[PDB]
Amino acid sequence: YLDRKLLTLEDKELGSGNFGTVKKGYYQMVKTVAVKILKNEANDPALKDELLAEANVMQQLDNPYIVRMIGICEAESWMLVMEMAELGPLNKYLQQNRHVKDKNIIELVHQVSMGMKYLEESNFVHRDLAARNVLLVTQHYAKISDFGLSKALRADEYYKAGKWPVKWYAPECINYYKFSSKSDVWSFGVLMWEAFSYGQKPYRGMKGSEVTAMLEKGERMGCPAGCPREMYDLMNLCWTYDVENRPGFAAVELRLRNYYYDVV
Amino acid sequence: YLDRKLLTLEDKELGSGNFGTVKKGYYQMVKTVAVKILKNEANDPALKDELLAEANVMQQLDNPYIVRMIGICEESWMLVMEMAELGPLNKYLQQNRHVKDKNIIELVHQVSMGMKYLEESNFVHRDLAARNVLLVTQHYAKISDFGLSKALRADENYYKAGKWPVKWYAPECINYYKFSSKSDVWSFGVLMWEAFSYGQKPYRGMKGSEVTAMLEKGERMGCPAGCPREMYDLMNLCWTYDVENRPGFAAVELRLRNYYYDV
Amino acid sequence: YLDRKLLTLEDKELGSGTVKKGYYQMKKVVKTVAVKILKLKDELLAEANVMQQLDNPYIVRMIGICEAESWMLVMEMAELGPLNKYLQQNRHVKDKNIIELVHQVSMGMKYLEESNFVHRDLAARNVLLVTQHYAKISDFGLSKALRADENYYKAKWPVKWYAPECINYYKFSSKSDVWSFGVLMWEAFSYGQKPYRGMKGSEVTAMLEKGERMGCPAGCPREMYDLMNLCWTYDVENRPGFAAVELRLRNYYYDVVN
Amino acid sequence: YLDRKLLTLEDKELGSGTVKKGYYQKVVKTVAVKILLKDELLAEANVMQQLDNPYIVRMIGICEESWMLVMEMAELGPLNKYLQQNRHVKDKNIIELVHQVSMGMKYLEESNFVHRDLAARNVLLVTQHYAKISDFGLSKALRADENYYKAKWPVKWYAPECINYYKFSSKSDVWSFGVLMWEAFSYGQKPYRGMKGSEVTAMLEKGERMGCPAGCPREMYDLMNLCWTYDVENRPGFAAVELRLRNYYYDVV
Ligand SMILES: CO[C@H]1CN(Cc2cn(-c3ccnc(Nc4ccc5c(c4)c(C(=O)C4CC4)cn5C)n3)nc2C)C[C@@H]1O
Ligand SMILES: CO[C@H]1CN(Cc2cn(-c3ccnc(Nc4ccc5c(c4)c(C(=O)C4CC4)cn5C)n3)nc2C)C[C@@H]1O
Ligand SMILES: CO[C@H]1CN(Cc2cn(-c3ccnc(Nc4ccc5c(c4)c(C(=O)C4CC4)cn5C)n3)nc2C)C[C@@H]1O
Ligand SMILES: CO[C@H]1CN(Cc2cn(-c3ccnc(Nc4ccc5c(c4)c(C(=O)C4CC4)cn5C)n3)nc2C)C[C@@H]1O
Repeated sequence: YLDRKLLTLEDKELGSGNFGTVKKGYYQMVKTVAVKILKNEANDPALKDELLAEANVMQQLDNPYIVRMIGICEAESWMLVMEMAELGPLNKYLQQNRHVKDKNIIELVHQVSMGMKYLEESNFVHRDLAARNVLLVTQHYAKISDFGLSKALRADEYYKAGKWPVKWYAPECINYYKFSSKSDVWSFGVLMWEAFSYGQKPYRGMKGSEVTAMLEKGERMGCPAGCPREMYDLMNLCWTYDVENRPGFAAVELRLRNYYYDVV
Repeated sequence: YLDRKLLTLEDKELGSGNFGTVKKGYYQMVKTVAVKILKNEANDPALKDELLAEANVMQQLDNPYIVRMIGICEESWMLVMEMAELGPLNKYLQQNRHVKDKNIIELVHQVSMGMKYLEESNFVHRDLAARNVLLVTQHYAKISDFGLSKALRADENYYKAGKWPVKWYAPECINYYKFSSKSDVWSFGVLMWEAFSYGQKPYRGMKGSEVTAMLEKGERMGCPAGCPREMYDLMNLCWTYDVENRPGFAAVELRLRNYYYDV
Repeated sequence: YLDRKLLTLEDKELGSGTVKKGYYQMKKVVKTVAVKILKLKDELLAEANVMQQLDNPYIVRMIGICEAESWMLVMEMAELGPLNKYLQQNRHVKDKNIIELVHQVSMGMKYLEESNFVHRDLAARNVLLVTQHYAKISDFGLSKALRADENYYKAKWPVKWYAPECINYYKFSSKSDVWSFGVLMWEAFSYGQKPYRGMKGSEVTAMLEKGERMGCPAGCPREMYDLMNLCWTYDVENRPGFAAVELRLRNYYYDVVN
Repeated sequence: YLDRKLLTLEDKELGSGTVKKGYYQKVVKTVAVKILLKDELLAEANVMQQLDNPYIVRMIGICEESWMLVMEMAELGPLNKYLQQNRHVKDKNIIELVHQVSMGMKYLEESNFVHRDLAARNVLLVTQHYAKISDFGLSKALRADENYYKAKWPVKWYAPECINYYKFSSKSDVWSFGVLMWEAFSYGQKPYRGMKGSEVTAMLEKGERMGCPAGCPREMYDLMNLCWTYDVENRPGFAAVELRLRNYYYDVV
């Protein structure tokens, strides 16, 4: 818990959402920070619970590809103070910067696989791995954020189940509510598709049950324009229907690493 | 014939046998495929002949419980098929001893549906065994491996005769080299026994002539542990010695469909 | 017939004439070759005359003849060399591996039998390994094309590999090669041991006429020893052809891998 | 474990992918400095510490503002880039250099190390007549109970047993050396241009090889093809390869 008097805030908001507001600021520990400010004095219990849960996960994680938490500030509203990733959500960035080269997209998504490989070996499932939850420190350095749905796996266990982002969820999540690192790997495939699609939403114009039927038939989203075949192959591997034949992040990270070194 | 440049292949092989290798891949049309890759650049003429005959039969077939062929590609000869990612049924059941009897019934019924289609299409498989059933999922089986399959002639009830899987052949196949859909029904009975035995090989430790002699005496493989009596009866019905009193696949399918509905 | 200036040879000999590793130029690329270098020449030319007519993955392909400082037979290289030597040096090649190789030999011999040629020197030393999983047949110095009006050729003598009708009547057919193939299998499962060790040619002939045969090599599967004995069927008409021999090995290998 | 205060660095980078010219302390040694995945630099240094040969880049040490690997300077830089910029180096000159590489590799072979990245880009020129081997990031010492090391993959330089079985020996380095020779006689051209890694593997399994570069003596192209012997046991070691280059250079000169 942090001292509101050591925190200063820029007036203009970086962005907004259903939870409230994100602002740039500075905190004396002076670090440049991104501050998630809950709307309406955090009257909404689901907003407080999410802030508490994502803060409790972040406190346990330490990895260069995961956003670091500074702390919580209970002031005029509840505030989650994190290290600033200046450029913001990856999907919004690619929508506004169509010039980013395919090699650059591989570098970024590979870094996300490194943060997810770290999460995998830490026994955490993210359960909300989408391009909007990747934040850019620079155009060549991405970090994973938004741990509000993240869970630590139990030693005797798949996590068995608020928000339900069905277009990123694997078949065993939809049908059995079972979440694993392999479930995150499927979401990572969707995220790769978003990135090579420069921030297009997946399964545009489809309802939840329409996506589920589509996947059960073995159909998948198509290859984004300009996406190299090896990357589209990797997306299809992440979209392996069966949980045991789906690769883990150790394998996914290794394939992205090896492929990047070949591009340059 | 396919374009090798549109085919990509995963490095680690899914399996291997005397023909060569089976790999996972992707082919642009982009479909996830299983690729049978002949060994030693397809130098062996019997392997090439089997792939050609395999592809020629599959091309004529279209059924949800039969593996679909994408095509053939010639660094080696490759048979590109739609992926059933869980692989051979016998190997799966050996690895998953927990599969429920109701689940076995579901899978074997799906096999009978593909065979009823094959029977109606005037094709004999002649290699119907558990290793030639491939699992799309644990609840969806397809028949593969049509290298011995034949189209029956319009002027014949059976095909009269490479590999000789004696343990799956009916008495008329052994004694008179006569193959019919009724002959495939006998093999289906051995397949059911394999599946309820969780992938055990049939007639463990017997020679061909010992199996033939045991069958002529009216003896049969025993009831696998945990197998419902009605299913073992159906096995024994499929193992009806006389060709005319053995049921065809229309009757075998309906029986499995009705016992499954009951369970 | 080949251009000596397009050929280069390594100094060290592979074996013994002399066999050398070398390289032959065809366009921008070089083909790795084995060269048989003569220490008559009519026998090399007859050997080349046979090989020119053959084209099969399980037969050594001839590049050509080079009349240079010495008479030379230029063949595609099978890097690993004679099969008998290889098994003497690699005592732990698996029986499944041996079956694979002898089956390849039988596929090479079925092609020869279908082309109306008799090899007449079919032995393990005349099987060359491209890899440990790929054998080719070499050494056609005694080979003959059967005339269209004859089912056998009537005539150095590798008697220990020869069928009784060769020894007693000078008749050589594809069935006669099948008998030699049986000796070759015995060599292969004996890891390059010589057949009938310590026996003169006259003593092998008498033992064969009596009905006696070489014993089962230690560790040899019984189905393969049976197949040797079938190849050693005394009567030529009851001895299998190579079509039947290849199918037998094909099915048994399938059994062993499964 | 070097003193940063004794090190000075030139402002402009020699190359990136960052490599800089610098000086390390009455006399100061001219150094090249690789300036940065941290564990992999320390492993690279752990290998270079054990080596001492005139045909291998000597490490001065590690300096912990960034992580730095400080090596003796080989002023002319990577061999492939050099030959791309100096198209008229004589084939006698090229043989001298690749033979020097074979002398460094024979030392590595005798020291039971496998380089695992032997390529023309990882040969640095002290002068046009003196080459050294660099870049030990993938290098491994062989265990005394093993003939090979069993495992970033420069697959176009890798032998089939590396690709097929993940096995790396000095013979595997001999294969890469054949590719390095092709690069050298092709004046820094990349091997198998326009081919995917999977396409190279299939070609090699087929028995096909890269062609003879223009102006390449036949005896050197033969030596490439010997280094590309598929079977590991019949592939020459570096003792034989070094001797072939030594005698052929004598013949040329
Ligand atoms: C699901 O929707 C959202 C929820 N989430 C919120 C969030 C941001 N966090 C963070 C941490 C460290 N640095 C940053 N930097 C940063 C820089 C420029 C930005 C944004 C964020 C920005 C936004 O956030 C708008 C609200 C979208 C817009 N611009 C231009 N953000 N932390 C969390 C939990 C991100 C996600 O996209
Ligand atoms: C030994 O005999 C074999 C010959 N035959 C080969 C074959 C596979 N085909 C196919 C078609 C579509 N999808 C598949 N998928 C699939 C998925 C995982 C698998 C296998 C196959 C797999 C194997 O195949 C090994 C060789 C057993 C192992 N794993 C783990 N296979 N098609 C044919 C003609 C099957 C039979 O069992
Ligand atoms: C004594 O009887 C001989 C006569 N014959 C000669 C011959 C070899 N030929 C050939 C063709 C293509 N590739 C090869 N490759 C090859 C590779 C490594 C080898 C040998 C051959 C090798 C030998 O040859 C020694 C002499 C045994 C030794 N090493 C180590 N050899 N072709 C013919 C007509 C083989 C038979 O064993
Ligand atoms: C994969 O690409 C690279 C990685 N590697 C890096 C490396 C260089 N090292 C070294 C040691 C001692 N002296 C030198 N001298 C030297 C002199 C002029 C040079 C270079 C190096 C130079 C470069 O290095 C650019 C990056 C290519 C450019 N110019 C013009 N370099 N050490 C290592 C580990 C070399 C390889 O080519």
